[PDB]
Amino acid sequence: VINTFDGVADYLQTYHKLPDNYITKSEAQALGWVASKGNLADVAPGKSIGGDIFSNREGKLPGKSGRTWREADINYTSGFRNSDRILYSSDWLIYKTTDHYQTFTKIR
Ligand SMILES: [Zn+2]
Repeated sequence: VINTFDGVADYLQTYHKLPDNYITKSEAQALGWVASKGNLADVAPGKSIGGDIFSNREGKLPGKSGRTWREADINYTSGFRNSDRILYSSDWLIYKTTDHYQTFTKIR
């Protein structure tokens, strides 16, 4: 499983896709994920949520015409989701948050 900041960041910039252990929120819900029960690891063993579009409403991440942002969960194994996320753009800038999207720092 590749689910660390460095592992995922380097996989994205190389393969231009998330590794195989990621599924989107819609895919997890269809499989039986119920957020309030913390059951992802029971219904989709070895999977983490990732690949959804991140709005960037607050404008915290750098914006540019034609740039889209997406997110993925980092460090997840089981239980409720944590506060760690990787943020990646369509042009391969990579940011991290460990505080539920309040602050970001560049890592690639
Ligand atoms: Zn490619």
